[PDB]
Amino acid sequence: ENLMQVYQQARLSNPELRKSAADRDAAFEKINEARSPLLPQLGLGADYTYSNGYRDANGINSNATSASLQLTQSIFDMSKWRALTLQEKAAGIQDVTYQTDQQTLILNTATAYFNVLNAIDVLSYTQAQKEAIYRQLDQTTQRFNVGLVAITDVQNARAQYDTVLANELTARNNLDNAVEQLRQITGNYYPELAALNVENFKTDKPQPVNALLKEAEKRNLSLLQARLSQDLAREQIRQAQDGHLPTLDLTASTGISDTSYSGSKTRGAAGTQYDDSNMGQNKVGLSFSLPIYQGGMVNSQVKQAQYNFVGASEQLESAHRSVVQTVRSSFNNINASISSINAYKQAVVSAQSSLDAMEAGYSVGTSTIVDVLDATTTLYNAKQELANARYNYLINQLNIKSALGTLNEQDLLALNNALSKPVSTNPE
Amino acid sequence: ENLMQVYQQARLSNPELRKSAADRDAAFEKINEARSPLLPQLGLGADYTYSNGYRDANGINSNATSASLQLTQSIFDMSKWRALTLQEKAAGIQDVTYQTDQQTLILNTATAYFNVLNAIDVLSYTQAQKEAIYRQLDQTTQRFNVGLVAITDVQNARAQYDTVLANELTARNNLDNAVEQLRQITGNYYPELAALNVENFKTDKPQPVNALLKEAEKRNLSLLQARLSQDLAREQIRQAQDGHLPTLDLTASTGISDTSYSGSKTRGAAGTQYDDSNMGQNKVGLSFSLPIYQGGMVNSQVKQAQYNFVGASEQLESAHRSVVQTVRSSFNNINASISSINAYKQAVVSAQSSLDAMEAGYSVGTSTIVDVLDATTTLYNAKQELANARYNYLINQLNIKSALGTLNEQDLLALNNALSKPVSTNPE
Amino acid sequence: ENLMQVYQQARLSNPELRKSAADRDAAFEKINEARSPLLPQLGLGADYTYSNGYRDANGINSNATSASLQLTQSIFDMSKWRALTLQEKAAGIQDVTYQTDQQTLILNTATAYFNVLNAIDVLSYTQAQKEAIYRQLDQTTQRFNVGLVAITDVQNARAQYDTVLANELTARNNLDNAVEQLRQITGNYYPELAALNVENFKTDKPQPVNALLKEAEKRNLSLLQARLSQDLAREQIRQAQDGHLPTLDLTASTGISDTSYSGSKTRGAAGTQYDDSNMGQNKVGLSFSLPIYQGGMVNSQVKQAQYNFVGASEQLESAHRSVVQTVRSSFNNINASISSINAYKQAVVSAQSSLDAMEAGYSVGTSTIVDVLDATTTLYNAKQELANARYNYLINQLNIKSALGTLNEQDLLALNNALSKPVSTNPE
Ligand SMILES: [Cl-]
Ligand SMILES: [Cl-]
Ligand SMILES: [Cl-]
Ligand code: NA
Repeated sequence: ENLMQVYQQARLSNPELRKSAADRDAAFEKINEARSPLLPQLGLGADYTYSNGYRDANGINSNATSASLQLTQSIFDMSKWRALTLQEKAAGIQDVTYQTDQQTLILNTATAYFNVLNAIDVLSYTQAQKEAIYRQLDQTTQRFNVGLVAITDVQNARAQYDTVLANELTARNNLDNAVEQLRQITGNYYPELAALNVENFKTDKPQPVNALLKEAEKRNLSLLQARLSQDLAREQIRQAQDGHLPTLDLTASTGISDTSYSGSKTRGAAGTQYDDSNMGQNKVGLSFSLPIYQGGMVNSQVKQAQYNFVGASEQLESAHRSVVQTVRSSFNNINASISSINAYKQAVVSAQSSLDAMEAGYSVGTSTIVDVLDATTTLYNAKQELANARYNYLINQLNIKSALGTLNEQDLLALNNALSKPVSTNPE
Repeated sequence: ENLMQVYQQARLSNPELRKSAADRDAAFEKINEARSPLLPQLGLGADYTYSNGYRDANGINSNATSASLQLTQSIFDMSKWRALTLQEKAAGIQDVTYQTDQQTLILNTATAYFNVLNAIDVLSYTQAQKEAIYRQLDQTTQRFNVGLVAITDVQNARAQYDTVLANELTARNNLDNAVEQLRQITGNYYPELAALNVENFKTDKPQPVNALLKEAEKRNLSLLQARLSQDLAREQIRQAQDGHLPTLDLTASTGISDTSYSGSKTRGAAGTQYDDSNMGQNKVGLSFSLPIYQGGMVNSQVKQAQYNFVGASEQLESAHRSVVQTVRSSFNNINASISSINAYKQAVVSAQSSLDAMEAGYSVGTSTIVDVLDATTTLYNAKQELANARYNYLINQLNIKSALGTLNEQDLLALNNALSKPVSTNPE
Repeated sequence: ENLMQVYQQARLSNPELRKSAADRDAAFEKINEARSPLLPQLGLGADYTYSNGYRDANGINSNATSASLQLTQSIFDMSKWRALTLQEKAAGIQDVTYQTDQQTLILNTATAYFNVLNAIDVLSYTQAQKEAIYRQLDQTTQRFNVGLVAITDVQNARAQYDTVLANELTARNNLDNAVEQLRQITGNYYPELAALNVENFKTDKPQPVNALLKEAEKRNLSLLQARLSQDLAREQIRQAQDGHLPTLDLTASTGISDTSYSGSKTRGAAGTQYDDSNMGQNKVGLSFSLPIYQGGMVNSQVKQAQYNFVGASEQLESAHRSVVQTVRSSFNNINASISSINAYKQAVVSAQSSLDAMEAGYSVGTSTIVDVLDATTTLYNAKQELANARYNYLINQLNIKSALGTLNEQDLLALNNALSKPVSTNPE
């Protein structure tokens, strides 16, 4: 499949993004439990108590049993509101997080994908370089069988041949481990991916750094949270201060209670005291409570809440310094990426001709084998460097998008285009 | 000492593994505090209170003093149990952790040990390459003193000589800092370690990836915790639900209370009210409590508990995707490791011969010094690469063991064998 | 500006160090809230309750309203003290942290600064090496226009020229991103910084490792906290044990309460019961409470507190093994740094001569272009390696100071001296 398909297969199964989802869901569901306390609280009670006096109470025993139905209602309790508010701001922050986590699934899938591609290039270029050092090998031998070149010419091309093999060895191990990477992110294994279409490839000067910086300054998901979080630090200052406000609660209830006495001092005296009482009651009331002074606590708290607010602020600064540095760097790099794709595109030609000469010359005694084998090594580097440069350019784009905090499923389509030629991921 | 000894000296002192032990110990000891609440709670109270009426109560004062001995016992409180259970599942997870931390002391000690070894190799091979570029140096000089070679031949071998020195310099600094590494992990310094016995060295094709994967899928300590932890998430769902259940506690007590009145309204009225009371009481009772409705709280909690359960699940998927990627990579690498040890074992020969030629040729004006100094550099790389490949093979074995979650003191013995020749760790 | 100025401009704005400050401030301000509970707790209450009997209580209703002014005072409550103490020890640890965070602003600013310097060197040395491969290029062309050199001589110098360009490209991108680094730490952009004065440069053998180790063993901020934190672990053991001690609190209050009855059974009976009661009361008292047995809880806790104390101990060991490894490494590195500055200072000469030969020879057909272009590449490496070695030496000094835990604004001045020549940070 291609980038845009491999992505979607992951967006519906990546355990990391889902875990992040479930974390946002809990965060919001919690807003309920937060408001919960502002609502009616109904409970049922019932007791049974056997008493037994033993001094002036001697000879007096009793069996009472009650069962009330109590209800509570907050009339004015600032902290109970504060809490609800804060749980909401928290869910909000958790959301900005989930979004950030969504962007990461993109950058990481795209990167993982172009690693399996660059992995393939390295292998192919290593097989081309091997096949070359082989022709050159086979040839120094013929030229040596007619005494037109020392034995060293054959011993040299053999040595550099064995060496390329040790590489082709690992270059193939990497294409493998690069697919295990993709597998883990997307959850799948791919027989083939759509390779970068080198003909239709074109770089594109990036927006001026200034425009980039200014949108990121208003969209970068990281900066956004430092903002939300600073707000939350302020909201908490208020919370601390509520410790000074008074509260008004309402209570209501209806209960029955049946008591029965027994014992010495019960048999006689009468006085209608020890008669079995069977009470019934209905109640409603208001409770006002106001802190007057609590050992300095409420202020020590309000101060702390403010220092923590300063901290939240310093972190906002950091977030911003970071969103800046990330933007300028991403700008610099994408440019240097385009600039490098050119230099190497070039070097791959100057090295191709030079190799063609050395080879041609070697065949008529004008060029040394060392010159050939070195021209060969030079070409197959410029070749990989160029291949590599292209992938970094593609990624650097995604980086700027992410630094702006606007990296999405679309940016992943714009790239799904420069892809085309279906190549195998298996090193057969 | 050797690997198997250096390990044991660390297993009894590594501050990280011990810190992890103490963490498992606390975790289990806590299971007590968790059950604690399900047992009898006995306390002693005693008060003294001076009252002083001031309205209809004016002229009525009192001095009362009490002292009860209370006891509480949970009869049916689901959450109290739930708690115990959860504290147990927690200790369990903490155990799986400790085990994981035990494996790491192995892998890290073995690795730290083979780094001091590979560090030694780099130093030796750098000293051999220096001693070579010296002979070749001393020689281009004699050949130059008989005008058989330009001055450049001596200036070239000198330059490349100074360069090897700049290396031998750092290669020796690394053998040092490589020993500081081992020191930190084992707590000791070693004058010498058992070096890899290159003659008896043999690679061993690893188990099919499929078998590997399947055992890891049932032993990998990481995958194990994702399982334990997912269970815990479920256990917590139940816990949330317990908020709906009612509870039944039993209370018992025996207390005395002596009150004495005094004042205006006390001098006369009598009525046997203001007579000094000296009460005695014994009580036992049951208390039933049942939530009827708590502002939606209990469900908002049960929902949250479930979302968190989803998260626990997604992480189990991550654990698994990881155990897979780790097994398959470890398999790939160990193979590539064996495959590489061969290629380099080979290249060390093809490069040995080619160097012997260049040298032989240079001595009879047939080969250039550049050709000699380059053949020299080529040999002493293939030599190190091979040396290095062997160590990685050894480690890659330990890795697969770790991915399976069965890496133990034995696997550290199997390797203690390919060791032998006691080499110094000091670069004299 | 120079290092010592760039530093001060950051020390008054670095959002990370400020955030750390605010964290230490809260930590100390909290010591109040910790002591808070040991002081008088004054509150105001007032209720209103309408009762309505409905069985034996039928026909009896009431309207009562109260309003007390309560005060509480801890007489002897160990845990309330313990808490204050612990909050103090915590602020203490938070302080050692802030200090550590202060050192880091130094090391990081110095490093960010010397990276912008080494970044400049790499660019300059790459421009010198480019200007060289250009002269040599232009020359092989003239030598080629007189059939005195094959076409390959011009094709070779061209290829290696394009290659240096691909580098000069990135070396300039790095000087940029190296300035973004400084910007983020200091908050500023610098047109120019004081470059290392290469003439007045001299290395200085570091104190013996033993003296270094012994001071660090008594000043290293990291080892210090492991100590503070181990103490705190002990303090928490005591805290656990306080769960066995009894507590003595004092209460005091003055409240009024006005009750008024009404209803069927109220109209008549009289008996002076249903008359409106208007009570007044003043109270003071002592409350003694002593745990007798709490399901094993208090011990399960004291045990845990001890296992955690073992952990705190193991970590102290880790801290120490680390302070050791850090000192020894810094010692080793600064030495190897001095030793390396020498080897490269040397190699820059042996490579300078050899290049001068090759060039001289090439001009009279005695030396090959490949020999020239390689002597050129060899020189402009030893040159950078030397430049680089110097910077590492400077840093390694700062590292040892830090390992001792005495790195300060002064050490940043001693270095501000080896600086001088104002160089631009812009790659014009
Ligand atoms: Cl207060
Ligand atoms: Cl509910
Ligand atoms: Cl106990
Ligand atoms: Na694979």
